[PDB]
Amino acid sequence: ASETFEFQAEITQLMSLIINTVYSNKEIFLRELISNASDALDKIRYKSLSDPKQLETEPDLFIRITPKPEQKVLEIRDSGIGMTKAEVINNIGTIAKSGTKAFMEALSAGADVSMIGQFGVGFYSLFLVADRVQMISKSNDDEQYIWESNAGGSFTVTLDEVNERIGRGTILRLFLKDDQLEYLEEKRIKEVIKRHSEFVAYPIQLVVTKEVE
Ligand SMILES: COC1=C2C[C@H](C)C[C@H](OC)[C@H](O)[C@@H](C)/C=C(\C)[C@H](OC(N)=O)[C@@H](OC)/C=C\C=C(/C)C(=O)NC(=CC1=O)C2=O
Repeated sequence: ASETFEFQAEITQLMSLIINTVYSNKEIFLRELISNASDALDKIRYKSLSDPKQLETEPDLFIRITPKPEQKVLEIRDSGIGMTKAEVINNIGTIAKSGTKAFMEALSAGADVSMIGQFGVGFYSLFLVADRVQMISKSNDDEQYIWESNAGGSFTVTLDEVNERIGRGTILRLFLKDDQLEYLEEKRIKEVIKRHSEFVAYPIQLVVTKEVE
């Protein structure tokens, strides 16, 4: 059974602002997600300094990108610390965010959407290219949960009984808009990573499907 939660008022405003933007440099969504993944990996690594056993649910530290062309989906996975149900509910929607309103005001004044991460709300950049998102996350401290939003005023959180098991970490599953299908292509993905993510401490893996002939 799913639980439904309302987004804090300014977050809803932010999403609507981002979803309805003709902005021309949307590719920065990937830098933001890779940067979040790297933060989550830094955190499990730092945490394991004083408790090495935390790594054992997923001993490999990586970032993995998987296009699913036939579903028009792009997944970005990490084996970082992941988030508990309570963390997902608290930190991804229901509580007011330090920087939401200030980022919107900066946008109004001519700021580049690229700046969104400097305001601590870069997660929401995913709506530049996706009209719907599932975030699937497994923390060592909780079960696997699915957070979902179509940028309306509410999101859902559901115990996960339908997706592959994550040993530990997070999968961002982006349902791409029809005009943003370029991010399913191996070539384009590599371009964006090389442009915006030159310096990442963790391996970035790209999953590519090809017909044998
Ligand atoms: C500094 O930490 C960051 C914060 C505080 C954030 C709540 C910390 C979070 O608290 C539980 C965990 O400690 C941390 C491990 C989880 C991630 C980095 C998630 O990503 C992945 N791969 O786990 C991230 O994206 C799904 C979650 C939403 C982040 C928000 C709404 C945002 O817009 N930008 C942010 C980017 C950050 O790095 C942000 O606010």
